[PDB]
Amino acid sequence: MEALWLWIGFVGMLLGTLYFAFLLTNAPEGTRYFFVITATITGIAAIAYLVMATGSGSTVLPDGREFYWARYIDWVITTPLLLLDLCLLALADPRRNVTFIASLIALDVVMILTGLWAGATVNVAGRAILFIISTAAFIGVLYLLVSRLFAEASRRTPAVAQIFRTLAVLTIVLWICYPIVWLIGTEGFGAVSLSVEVFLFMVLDLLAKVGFGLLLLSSRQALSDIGSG
Ligand SMILES: CCCCCCCC/C=C/CCCCCCCCOC(=O)[C@H](O)CO
Ligand SMILES: CCCCCCCC/C=C\CCCCCCCCOC(=O)[C@H](O)CO
Ligand SMILES: *C/C=C(C)/C=C/C=C(C)/C=C/C1=C(C)CCCC1(C)C
Repeated sequence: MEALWLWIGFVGMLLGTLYFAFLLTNAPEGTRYFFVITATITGIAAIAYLVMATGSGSTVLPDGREFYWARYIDWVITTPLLLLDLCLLALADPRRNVTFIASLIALDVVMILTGLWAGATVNVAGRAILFIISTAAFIGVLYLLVSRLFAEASRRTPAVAQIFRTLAVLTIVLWICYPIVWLIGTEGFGAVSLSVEVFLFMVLDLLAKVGFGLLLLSSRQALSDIGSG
C-alpha cells in the first residue's frame, strides 16, 4: 500500500513545483532566486518520489528490510536548500556569512548522510550509534537556527521577520518529527508498518516543502522588502 503514498507524494511535489514555477513570473524584483530555490526543492522531491513510486528507489537489505534510500538523496539536496531559504530571509548580506552558512549546511549534510548510513546498516549496534551521531548533528542545525538566525531576522523588516519566524517554527516542528518517524518505522523499532512510515514521511515532506514554499513565496511584501534592498 506504500505505493499509494509514493504516488501522492509525487503528484503533490509535482503540483507544488509547477505552481512555484508559475509564481516566479510575478515575483517581486530582486527576489526571483527565492522562487527558483523553492521550486528546485519540490522538483527534486518530485523526482525522488517518482523513482520510489515506480519501484526504483529501494533495496532489500541483507536482513530483509525494505530500505527506501532514494528518500535520503532527496533530503541531502533539499534540506540544505530549505536552510538556504531561511538564511536568505534572515541575513541582510549572506556574502559576509559564509562561515555560518557553510557550517549550517555541513551539519545538515552530516545529519542526512549519517542517517542514510544508519538506515542501510544491518548491525543493530552500528545503527544505534549512527542514529545518535545523526541526531547530534540535527541538534547542531536547530541550535544554529535558533541562536543565530532568529536574532538576525529580528533586524530585518517586520514582514521579513514575520515570515522567517513562521517558516522557522514550521521547520523546527516538522523536522523534529522525522527522527521520530524513523524510530517507529522499519529503520528503527518497527512499531508501525512500512506503509505507515511512508505515509508519515509523505505528509511531513509535503508540509515541509510545499507548505513551506507556499508560505514563503506568497509573502510578497517580505520578498519585495528584501528585493528592494
Ligand atoms: C573538526 C571536526 C571534528 C569532528 C569530530 C567528530 C567526532 C565524533 C566521531 C566519532 C566516531 C564514532 C565511531 C563509531 C560510529 C560508527 C560505527 C559504524 O558502524 C558500522 O558501519 C557498522 O556497525 C559496521 O557493521
Ligand atoms: C518537476 C521535476 C521533474 C519530475 C519528474 C517529471 C517528469 C517525468 C518524465 C517522464 C516519465 C516517463 C519516463 C519514461 C522513461 C523511458 C525510459 C525507457 O523506458 C522503458 O524502458 C519503458 O518503460 C519500457 O519498459
Ligand atoms: C524535505 C525533507 C525534510 C525536511 C527532511 C528532514 C529530515 C530530517 C530532519 C532527518 C532527521 C534524522 C535524524 C535527526 C536522525 C537520523 C534519521 C533522520 C535522517 C531521519
